[PDB]
Amino acid sequence: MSTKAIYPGTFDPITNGHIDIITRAASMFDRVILAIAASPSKKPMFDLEERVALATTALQHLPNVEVMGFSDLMANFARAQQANILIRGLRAVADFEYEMQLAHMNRHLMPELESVFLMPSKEWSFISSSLVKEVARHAGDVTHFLPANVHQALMEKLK
Amino acid sequence: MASMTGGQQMGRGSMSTKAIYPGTFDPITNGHIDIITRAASMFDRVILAIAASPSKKPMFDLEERVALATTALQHLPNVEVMGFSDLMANFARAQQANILIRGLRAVADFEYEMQLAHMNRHLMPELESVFLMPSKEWSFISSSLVKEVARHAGDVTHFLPANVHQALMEKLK
Repeated sequence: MSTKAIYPGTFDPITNGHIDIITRAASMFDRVILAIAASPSKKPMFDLEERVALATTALQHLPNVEVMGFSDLMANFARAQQANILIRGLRAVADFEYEMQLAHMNRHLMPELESVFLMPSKEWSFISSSLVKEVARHAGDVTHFLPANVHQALMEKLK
Repeated sequence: MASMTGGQQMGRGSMSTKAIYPGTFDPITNGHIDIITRAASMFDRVILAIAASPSKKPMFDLEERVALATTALQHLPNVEVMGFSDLMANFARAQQANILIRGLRAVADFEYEMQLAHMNRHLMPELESVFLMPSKEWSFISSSLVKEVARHAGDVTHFLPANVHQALMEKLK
């Protein structure tokens, strides 16, 4: 019957690469929550409210997607939301190791939650939030990597 | 609204899913059974696609591979087992599949996996590759390793379903 997936992240801010991942996931699962980490250990450029607002606008056109902040154990959030799937984008070899480690822990914490991995499109295969910010901080053109609403929000933050 | 549109795959909610999980499965292990059990839990239908003519000559022929797997997975109602002798993207297309299951064991594989996924996007845009990590229990096993342990009389009963374990013992006298 139903599939409900969580796509967790800091999304600081959401990029076209994230948008690609969640568009693909929302085509394969009945519902998807974009789960935005409230309190990441490194303080974000955008607070949770901004991160959530930006992502909501960017994903508004996807009918079975909902954007939410969260501040607890992912196992507890997924359990609270009755999710049975966890989506991760998988850009780098470095990230794979870490994600396999969290997956195993998540299996221990919540056996009924299956973790699922998608590779990024070749177009978005080298972009991250961090990189786009760095480029944009020194006036590089990043219009290709962000939706308009996010782009304007980033420009404002750097002025 | 059929007389206006047949419908697109993207941006319109959830769609019927049919996945293929290709491999040589020579023979199918508990690791393989775990991957397909997981995928079968999240997708409507799953086809275990067994490669007819792998580059390295397999210990079990296609017929044996297909029979063992069919038995091992018969308790999963939405799974079927087929041989195939094509590109995995062509088989997917023939089979009207939209999902490609890949197990992701090792870091050494990841680059290769990404590259094959880019090739498959190029060959069949509508086919989505989906990656599952193996359970910690099966993380270090492979058909090849189980065969080589078994050849020299190591105990591999933990790693295989019973039908396969028996077939394997027969192959090794």
